[PDB]
Amino acid sequence: RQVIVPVCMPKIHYSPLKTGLCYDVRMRYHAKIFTSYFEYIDPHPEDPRRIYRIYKILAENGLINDPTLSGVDDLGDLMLKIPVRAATSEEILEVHTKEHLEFIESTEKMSREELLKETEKGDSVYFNNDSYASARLPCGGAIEACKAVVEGRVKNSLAVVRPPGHHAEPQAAGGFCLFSNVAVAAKNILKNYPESVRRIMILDWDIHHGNGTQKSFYQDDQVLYVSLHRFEMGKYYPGTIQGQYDQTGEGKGEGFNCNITWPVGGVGDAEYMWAFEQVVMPMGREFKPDLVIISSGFDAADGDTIGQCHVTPSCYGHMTHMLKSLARGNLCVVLEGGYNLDAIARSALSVAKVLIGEPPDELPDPLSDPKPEVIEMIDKVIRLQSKYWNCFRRRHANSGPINDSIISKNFPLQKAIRQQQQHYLSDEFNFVTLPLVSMDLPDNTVLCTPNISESNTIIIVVHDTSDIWAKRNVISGTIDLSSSVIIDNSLDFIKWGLDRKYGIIDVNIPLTLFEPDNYSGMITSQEVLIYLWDNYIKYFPSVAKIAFIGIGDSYSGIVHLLGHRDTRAVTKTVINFLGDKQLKPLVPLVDETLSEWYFKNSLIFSNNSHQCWKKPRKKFGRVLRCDTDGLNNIIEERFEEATDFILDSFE
Amino acid sequence: ENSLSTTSKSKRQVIVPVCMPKIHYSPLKTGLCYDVRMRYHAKIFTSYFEYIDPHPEDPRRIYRIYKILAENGLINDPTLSGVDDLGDLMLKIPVRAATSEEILEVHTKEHLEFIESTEKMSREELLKETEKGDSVYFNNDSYASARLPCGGAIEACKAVVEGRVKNSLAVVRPPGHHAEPQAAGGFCLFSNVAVAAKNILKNYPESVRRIMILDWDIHHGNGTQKSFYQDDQVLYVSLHRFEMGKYYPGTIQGQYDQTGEGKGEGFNCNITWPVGGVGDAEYMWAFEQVVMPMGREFKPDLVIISSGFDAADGDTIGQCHVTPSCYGHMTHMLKSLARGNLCVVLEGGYNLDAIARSALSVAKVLIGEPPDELPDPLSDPKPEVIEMIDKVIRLQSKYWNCFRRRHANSGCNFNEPINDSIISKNFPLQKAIRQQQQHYLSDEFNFVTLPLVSMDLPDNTVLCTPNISESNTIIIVVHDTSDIWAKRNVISGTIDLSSSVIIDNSLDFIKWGLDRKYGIIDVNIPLTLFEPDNYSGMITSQEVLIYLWDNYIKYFPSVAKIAFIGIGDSYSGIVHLLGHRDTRAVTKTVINFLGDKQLKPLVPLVDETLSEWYFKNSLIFSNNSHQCKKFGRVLRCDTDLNNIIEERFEEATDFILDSFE
Ligand SMILES: [Zn+2]
Ligand SMILES: [Zn+2]
Repeated sequence: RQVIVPVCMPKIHYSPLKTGLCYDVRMRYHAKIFTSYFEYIDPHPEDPRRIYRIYKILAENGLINDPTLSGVDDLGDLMLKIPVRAATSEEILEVHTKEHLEFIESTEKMSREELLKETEKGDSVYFNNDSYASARLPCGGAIEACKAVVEGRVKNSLAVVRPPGHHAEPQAAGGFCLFSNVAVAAKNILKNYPESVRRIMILDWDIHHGNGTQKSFYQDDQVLYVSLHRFEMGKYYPGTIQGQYDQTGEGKGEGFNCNITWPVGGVGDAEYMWAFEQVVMPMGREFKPDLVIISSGFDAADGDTIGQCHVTPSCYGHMTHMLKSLARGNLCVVLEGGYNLDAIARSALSVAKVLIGEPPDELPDPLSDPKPEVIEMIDKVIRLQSKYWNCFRRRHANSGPINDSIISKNFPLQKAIRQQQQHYLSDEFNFVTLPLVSMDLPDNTVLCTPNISESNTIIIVVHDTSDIWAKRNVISGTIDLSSSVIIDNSLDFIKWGLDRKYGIIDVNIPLTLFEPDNYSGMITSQEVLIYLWDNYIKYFPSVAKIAFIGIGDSYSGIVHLLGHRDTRAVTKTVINFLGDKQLKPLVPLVDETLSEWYFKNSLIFSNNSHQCWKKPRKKFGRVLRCDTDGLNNIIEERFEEATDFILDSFE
Repeated sequence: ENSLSTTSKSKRQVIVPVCMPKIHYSPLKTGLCYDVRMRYHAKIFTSYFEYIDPHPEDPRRIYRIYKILAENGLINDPTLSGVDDLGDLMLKIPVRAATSEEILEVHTKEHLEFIESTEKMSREELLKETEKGDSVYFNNDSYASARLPCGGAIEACKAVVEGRVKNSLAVVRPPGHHAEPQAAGGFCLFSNVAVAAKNILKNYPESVRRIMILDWDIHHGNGTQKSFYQDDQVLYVSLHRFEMGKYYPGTIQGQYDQTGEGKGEGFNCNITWPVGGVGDAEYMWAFEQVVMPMGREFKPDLVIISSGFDAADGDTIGQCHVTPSCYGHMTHMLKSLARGNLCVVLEGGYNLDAIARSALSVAKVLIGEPPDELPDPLSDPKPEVIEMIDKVIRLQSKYWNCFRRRHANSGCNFNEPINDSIISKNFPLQKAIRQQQQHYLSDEFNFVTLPLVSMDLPDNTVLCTPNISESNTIIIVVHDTSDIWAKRNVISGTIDLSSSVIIDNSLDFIKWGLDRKYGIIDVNIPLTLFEPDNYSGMITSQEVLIYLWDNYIKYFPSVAKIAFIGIGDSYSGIVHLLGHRDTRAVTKTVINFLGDKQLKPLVPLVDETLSEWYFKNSLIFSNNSHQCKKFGRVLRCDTDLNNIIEERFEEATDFILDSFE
């Protein structure tokens, strides 16, 4: 009965609120006019049916009570309409040149054949008689959304809005894009309110390049322009030089542009997730945007006809949640592109429930293990932004190619590898160096098991040098060279051949320098292979069941033992961990029957992202695609399949 | 006005009927537990009336932050008791006792009867178990109201796994992160978090099997660390100070390298801060480093949130400056990582005000909001934080897939026991450098080693010249691991050996000293060698410097004119030893190529003309993209580091030979 508080009003800031949308029944009208029949077997590259499917997949999934799938003013208690009207033109010429807009103003009064001319002249464009308000209304809607965004009239806004804008360059467009929507929006919110709107991040992953949006703020500092697109400089549309990684901005805008390109289609989730969490979040702190305008486009998802990717809806909903986090609910998610109607619905169904306020779902594939163009793509981007920004300086030992002539005095980098190998394989497994003299190689490099003569079953392993893993430090620059580990990739099959007590011969090959294919290493592999079989092994009478095991390089010397010598009177099946190296096919020389025998009992293992697989001959002879990348990965991993295969080939 | 004006003069037929919508997070509201019966049990005071200071475990801290949430309109009840009716935005949790079958799953029975005995012990024995069982307060009423912290720790969670609440909290006293079966400590009566976290899986192993545990109370959750130590189902994360024993608890089990034990390995992740005073920068760094990718790679079914704001911006024991907006952002970004399978539990925060604003921010994130953004976005952590997090995501590739191939780790694998054995196929390359330069300088110039006998390292680490005793003039070239330059194969962390140019820049000073025919101790710093793993090569390299100077160098017959070439961070202990020992009559000079390394803090011990004698005796050269009186003639150079080594090598040897005239 002693009182400390009364009944009082609860005090929050976000979520009593409703999700604003941008949708129109008149945006469907700008369409392509009948010229060819190939356009039917084309995916209708900007089809107008990208809207309503998404507007189906949210309304019939419970998020909108609607009996009509059109406009009734009772929108429930989670969705807002944004009323878009016919806009004016000075907002458009914040970006555009004026006679670009007079070219668009003409199209209200042009006849048909003149648009067939100007679609022959426009760089993959399309027009219609009904394109005048469809040029203006996405831009005026992009302003009318963003005004509700940065004040916080909506808690979040999203635009299921066609046509796209990101190919509408100021002089003359090209790329199906009438006027730029987001660039007009981002100019006019800075120049209507530089009190609320102080800095804008524009991000895009519509996988055609935003050349209509880049040059609008290529000079500007207040827009951090992050773009994500396939480059493919002439082939895929468009390949500008504005899409390239060197475009860090201009003048005051230097560092306020960030291009991310994609060299191949068919990529997945943690490509975008891992790339997103590397670049998008720290500079999305340090840049301090108020609003990030978020540019979707369905040329890039799972099931797209052109992008052909593997990217889940869930990946999109997780980046929806973290850019909900990165802004303060200053969210304008906009849509640009799309070919398919089936990528769009699963992705919109994931993302719009995040923008109601649910967390996104757990990952259907949490293991993309992303494709290595994404891994080596963003590194030079971090180099130029670390030339401009604090948020990747010293976080990756960055600090904001200079000499090539110090080569003649150098720590020779391969001697103590094979000396160290020689000492532990000389004590633990006690390898006789049996030297192949009257040749050229260092001495302790051919290490055999003793009594190799009476040892019938001989396992030979030739390899390169050891693999060298390293740690590079993070505080200042260079590579922490102690924590370089020396991956001796030959130990386990040596332990298998001494587990079964075979004649083990190991040959290391010193590599060739600065060279794509390790060619003189292949030359001395033919010298080794021809010298061993033409000097001592026919003069071993007590011999059967030989297998050759090549790691990495120099397969063509053992190919030269097959196609140039009858070594298969004693040997049975050759093993190659090729991996990333170039294909060494067996040339058909005496016949193609020994190549057919090669095609029946041999093993070659190569990578996923190696030369092929983007079918081949029988003279390659059962080369096996591997998705666990590295020589070390298949040497530890398919130990067991190797010792089942060659003991299938033996007794 | 317009053109189209579509004619729909019809009864437009209904597509989807009257239905309840498919939303599946937040139609319901956050649960809150509160009872006055936790506000009872206290301490017995002896010397003076010690109600001047509130104790860090206190009956009013719950009512403090409960009053902070009473300020913000959430509670209609005037009494501020535990009742259910509050408005429409939260919901209250009831509490039954933890029964002895619910708490004796983990606990010894002696613990339960001992609490039941100190329920009725005498006041002298309340002081005796206060002094005997360390750091646990006692008073003559325990078991009638100690049943309820663990009891609510059970019974809040069954609303979560049923789906009667999105996610919730547990404001609770006493804590539970320093309590074991056989013992306790740390103001803990029972472990409220282990008897929060077992019971959901034991009473329901039909919806939840794997649980992740957050802990950022900067006292390490030590009693619960052993409670799930072999439990492979339960992944655990704790963030805490280490201090080598001195912060509480301060053990070897509060160390970053405890991955787990038995089958529970890879389910235990510790984070040690080597120095406090951290802010939002290191938490939003580390929170996106390890938590998010393995939290997507693992995907638990429930997350227990051990919450402690003893490192908050305003709190005194954790001494740190982490603002409430950081706590709100770490609240906000873990909704996505599970489905929302979250429950906060109160663990730490002993200033009355930092826990108030911090839990005020966590409350108005998880009642449905994003937090306020970070007020310093050019935030810039301590570099040793990122160094220790590099050593965190070092050994992650021996288990986890998300931390290899993206963070350049897939070539190595640390399930290889990293040694010159065969089961290691990974071999340390600083021994290959030193075996190569050992073999190389012995077939070149017959070069010998030292032992570090009585020093905890391996033997072939450090070298010297043959007959250093009659070497009357001694150069000491001090070096860290050298510097190679290649393309960055950034999938694996392996390199291309063909594109890689290693300079042994110190060897040029060695051969230049062979144009002087003078003595050399080739001192090497591998950066800790990673094998004792608790290790800082700074201080142990200073122990080597003590070991050389105070065991060998002064006691030499013709000793004179001693030169000292430290290289970068391997000049830092020369800041120590020259600071700590008087060498000034026998030193002619002391050389540094810093480059882009940091400056090293001057620690003098013998006289204050060390800085001026060292200012005479030093040529120090630093890099140009480095952009950099008592640190002794630090010359920034022009042409680059190895261009300024060929630019300033002549400068250094000309200063040495003009010290020789
Ligand atoms: Zn587009
Ligand atoms: Zn604490």
